This record gives sequence, structure tokens and C-alpha cells, in this order.
Amino acid sequence: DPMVSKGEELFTGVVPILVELDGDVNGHKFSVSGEGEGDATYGKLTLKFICTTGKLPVPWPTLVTTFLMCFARYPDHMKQHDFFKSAMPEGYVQERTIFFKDDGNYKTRAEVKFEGDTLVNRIELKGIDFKEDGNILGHKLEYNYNSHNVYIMADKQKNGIKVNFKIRHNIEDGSVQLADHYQQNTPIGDGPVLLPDNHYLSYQSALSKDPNEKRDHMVLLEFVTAAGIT
Repeated sequence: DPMVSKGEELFTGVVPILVELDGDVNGHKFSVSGEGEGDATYGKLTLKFICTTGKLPVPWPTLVTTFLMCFARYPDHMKQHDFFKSAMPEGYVQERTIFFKDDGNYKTRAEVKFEGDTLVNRIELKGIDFKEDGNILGHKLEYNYNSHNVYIMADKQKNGIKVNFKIRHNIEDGSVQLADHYQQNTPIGDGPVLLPDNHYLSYQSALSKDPNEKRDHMVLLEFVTAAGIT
């Protein structure tokens, strides 16, 4: 299939990644840079993020979903369902609203596209209505991450997809903070894209620290596999 061939051929080996995020949460401004690599053959991403403005004023876990679904491993039987790769190299726009239960929300806009050989994820984030003392601005979330299916459906009238899912972040008191995600992706280019049947991506995420790193940061290891169309 000369289509399955094209965007797909961009992902066959290890692809370097750049992530840039500009954040304003309740007027707490901040900027994050990340670097790493993805290997979609294995559903594999390795990234390290650095707050380049000082202290990150939110918990690192709350940013994980925001900081690359083009690197999902789609099984061979499912390659016709891979919207994300099909949009490349021109890329796609990923928008979210993330509602933190009993606390504020994030609204995000990203552009995910190639810049030469580098896959780049440029992000703007605004958070509003947070409790200065809640789980988020109060830093009460644990530095870990649960696995989670992500459900994708076509959005044919926007020539894109909608994604919907809940993340539960462990709180330090043993309870959970729900973060309910509403997401929309739309290609940047005028060309055809693959519009998928309903399926999901299974995410596993592992958060760690670089022992030699003194800035505020996060090392993120994600494995991501498409399923649900047997």
C-alpha cells in the first residue's frame, strides 16, 4: 500500500526527538525542554525533560501525557489504523483539555512534526482554576505512573481523531487524583490521512531521575502498543 509505506517509512529505525513546552499555570510561568529518541518498531520512547526556568511549579507526572503517539507500535494487522504516522512528515495538531477532579484544568496545544530528521513536539499549556494548596500546586502527587489504555476514535468531519481517557495519579496519602483527558488531533497538511476504526493504545510509563542532573527534571520511558482490532 503506497500510503502505509510513506509516513510509516519515517519510523522504521530510531528517530531523535525534541520537545519544547511553554507553560503558564495560575500565572506560574515555566519552560521545559526535552530530548530523546523513539523506536516505533518496538513502541519505544526514551526522553529526558529539563525545567530550564528553575523549579517546575506543577508535579512532573501531571505533564507526562502532554510531553508522541506517532511512536506507538501498530501490529501489522492494524497498519491501516495508524492516523499518527499517516499525517507525517507534515504532522498533526494535538489539543487537550485535562480536568483534574476537584482542582484546576490544563488546556494544551501541540504541533507534532518533523524538522529534518528530528521529530519535534512543540507545546503551549495554560492551567487555570487550580488550588494554590491542592494536589497539583501543592506538589502532593507521587513520582510514579500507572498503565492505562487510551481509546481512539475517528472524527471524520474534522478529518482527524478524538481520544478520551482517565489518568489516576497516586497522591502521597495513598488516595488518587483523577485527571480526565479530552483530546482531538487534526493533520497539519492538506493530504489524505488514515482514519482509524475504534481501537486503543496501551501505555506503560516509567519515571526516573538522572543521578548526574542538578536541574529540575524527569526521565520518561514509555512503551506504547496499539490493540483492540483483533
